[PDB]
Amino acid sequence: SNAMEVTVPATLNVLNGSDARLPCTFNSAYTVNHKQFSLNWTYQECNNCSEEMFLQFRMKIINLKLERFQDRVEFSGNPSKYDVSVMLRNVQPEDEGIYNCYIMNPPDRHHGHGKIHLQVLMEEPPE
Repeated sequence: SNAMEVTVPATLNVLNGSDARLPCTFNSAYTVNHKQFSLNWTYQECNNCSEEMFLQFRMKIINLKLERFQDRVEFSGNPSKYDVSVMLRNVQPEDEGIYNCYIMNPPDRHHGHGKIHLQVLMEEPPE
């Protein structure tokens, strides 16, 4: 198979104003070589909207500071532990959307792609 095993929640429901960890882990037979490992996290508002990069790994983590997230994105994983999760602090309704994580771990031939649909819930729903 060409697809790397990548584990993410297909739907992730978080409370408005909370800190949301977007979990993403992967499997590979090979040690993660920081000189070759690559990661690309993107965000898409809608299916017919562009896909905007917000974090990459090229030798080290690069936070692109995508303006719609202010300074609320942080890396929340450790590539050497096969974990490429991200954290979105202080979630706002506009953070709802599709988050994609693309992974390559040379010399593994398998290519990774996880997709999370993030939904933002009321902080105080009727109860």
